[PDB]
Amino acid sequence: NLDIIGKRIEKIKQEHETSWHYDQDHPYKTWAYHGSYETASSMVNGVVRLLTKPWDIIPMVTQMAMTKEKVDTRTQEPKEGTKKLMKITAEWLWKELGKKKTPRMCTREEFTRKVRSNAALGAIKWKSAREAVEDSGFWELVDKERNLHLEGKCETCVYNMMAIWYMWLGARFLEFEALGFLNEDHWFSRENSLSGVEGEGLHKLGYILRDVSKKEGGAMYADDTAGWDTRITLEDLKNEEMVTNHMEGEHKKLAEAIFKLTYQNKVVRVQRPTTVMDIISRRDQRGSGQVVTYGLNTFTNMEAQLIRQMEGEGVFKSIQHLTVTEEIAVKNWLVRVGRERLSRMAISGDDCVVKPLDDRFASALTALNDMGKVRKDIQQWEPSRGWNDWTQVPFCSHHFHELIMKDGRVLVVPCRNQDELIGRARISQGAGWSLRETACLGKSYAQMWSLMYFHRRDLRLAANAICSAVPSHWVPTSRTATHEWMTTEDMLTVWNRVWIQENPWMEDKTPVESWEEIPYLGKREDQWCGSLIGLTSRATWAKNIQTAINQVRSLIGNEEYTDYMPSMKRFRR
Ligand SMILES: CC(=O)Nc1ccc(Nc2ccccc2)cc1
Ligand SMILES: [Cl-]
Ligand SMILES: [Zn+2]
Ligand SMILES: [Zn+2]
Repeated sequence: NLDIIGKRIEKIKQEHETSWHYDQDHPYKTWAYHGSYETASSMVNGVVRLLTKPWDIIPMVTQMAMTKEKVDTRTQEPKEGTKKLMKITAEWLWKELGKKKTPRMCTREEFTRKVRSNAALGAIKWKSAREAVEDSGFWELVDKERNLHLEGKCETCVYNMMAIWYMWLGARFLEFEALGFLNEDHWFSRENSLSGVEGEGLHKLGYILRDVSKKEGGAMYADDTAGWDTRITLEDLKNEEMVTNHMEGEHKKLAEAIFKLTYQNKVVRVQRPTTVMDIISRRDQRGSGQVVTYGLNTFTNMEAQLIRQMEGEGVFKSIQHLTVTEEIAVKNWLVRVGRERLSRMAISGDDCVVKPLDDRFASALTALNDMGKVRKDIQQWEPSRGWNDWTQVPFCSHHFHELIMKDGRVLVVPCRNQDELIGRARISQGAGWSLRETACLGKSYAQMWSLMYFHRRDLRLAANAICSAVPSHWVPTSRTATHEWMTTEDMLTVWNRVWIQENPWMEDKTPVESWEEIPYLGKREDQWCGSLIGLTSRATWAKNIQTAINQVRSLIGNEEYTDYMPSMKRFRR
């Protein structure tokens, strides 16, 4: 307890001893309270909204721009059989993930390059992050903390809740130095992990699900856990910590301290309107950096789903206790079929798709519920609803269509309801956006639509309009998946590289010569997925699109523009 968190608590108190009140009205039940002390809406993208006028009267789009009691829950201890299944499975999984990879420290050099390239390091004397890393003063702060971690102690690694937990850059760097290798060296790639998809773009994911569908077995299951991060047990944190068993020297001690001090024993500051800063502490739940959180969520989800598969296949009879011969059976299953079973899955952090050996999986719920990974929007003991067609499975907020080109070649394309796509592109995060920076964010969305959602009539038209309205040489940006659309290269050349040249599922490498060779969904399928084709509002928009393009060009001013509309049949004279 305070033997590990006390110093951080003392430092904060001393910096506010002029306001330190132990409020007895404090709401926290499951978070430990220590004391208090005296102490960001969405903006509309005008370039995208002016070029999507028909959506101005669709509430599912317009209401997206307008505007915890789950974290203060507790997770019961799993049973002895459950804790044994998890320990055996976790030990085996870190060894498999580590067969072709070497754990290693990430460096000041690597960390500084990431900060000077703008990435959500989730950080809070110095203005921007770029100021700290260019100041030898900061690194002495990092050194002090670092030598403290080697000492087995922590002073400044404190979470700030807003459910994203920001930390100071120094604490982030240290986290990155010890555990960044998981992401930087692609431990959760489909190559290294078999069930992972780390570094797979949206253009990959449908082909991966179609490959899982080719396996013999039951339905495809895609059960979402309710508030996954709140359901991470101290047992899960212990099993994740076993990656340090694969490390040596300094690195091992440094990683052991991140897990011990900042993951298994957290200090958090939360804003309460009642304005008193509450310094609360808890040992369980996930609160790490987003990138580390993604890799460890993928790890613990892969472990949980292999255990659900073992339950369905009858590898163990009861979670209450594993017999000695059940342990050797579990071990032997992993060694014998573990890799083949990992391949029957697609796992992206807390999101999974599983094609088990058969449908006994649907009612194999005792380990899943006892690990605390309770399914969303279904009764605790009701059997899972499976999907019979890989094209109807949800994954990473998408579904996937099989689309046949006029020349016979097969595209597997990502898709989601079109209101969600338009509504997101109409939103910008942050202050001080110039008109040029707003235009370049609109161009980023347009180019993403050309590459990923070209098969949606409305998005190919709106993408071409936005690209026509923004000066041709202005570079797409985003302050906030492999992002092939972030480029000033011709989008037809990028489309060819992504969908033909580099696509391992396309045997014929004949390049496409024009956008007219690139197909759409069926007209009726496009409407099912939210297209406005067939409405009067949409027909007037499409017919008059040059007038909308010219409105935005007039606002931006005398610049160099390209007309992309004649790349579409209906504007080709
Ligand atoms: C390029 C292209 O195919 N555009 C297109 C196709 C059909 C409609 N209209 C419509 C749709 C579905 C059902 C009844 C009418 C409008 C535009
Ligand atoms: Cl189905
Ligand atoms: Zn620390
Ligand atoms: Zn669709």
